[PDB]
Amino acid sequence: PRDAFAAGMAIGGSRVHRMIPYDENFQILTLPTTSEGKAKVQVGRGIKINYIYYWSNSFRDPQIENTSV
DNA sequence: CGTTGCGGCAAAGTTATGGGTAAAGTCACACGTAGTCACCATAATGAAATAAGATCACTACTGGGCAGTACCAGACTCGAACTGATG
Repeated sequence: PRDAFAAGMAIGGSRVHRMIPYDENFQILTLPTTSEGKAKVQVGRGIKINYIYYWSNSFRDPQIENTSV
């Protein structure tokens, strides 16, 4: 398979326009989502994903508490 | 004969209902709930008092007997004297 891949890339070139920088933005571009797609912002704890409470200071806003995000 | 509308048949499509399973929520652990007057009938004495009872003192009324007196004899006892038998 490696020799065939090398020969095929030699015939077909590199096609640098398809190059993608493996940065953090791409990482966020390839993340999944839970089944519900939202979560409830508990006071002081955060949002529950797979029994783990993820926290961000943006949750401190009064109108975002207990709201579906 | 061909076309067109109508109706039976049986999957197929849509709601509903009672099950199972992971996963987002939910909430108490944070020293604490028991606690306190108000209430009027019943026992239960202890005191207050009884209503009758008990006794003193006085006033008046009415039975009623004892120490002493007195007579009229009958009857036994005996001074004093008479009188007869006797050793």
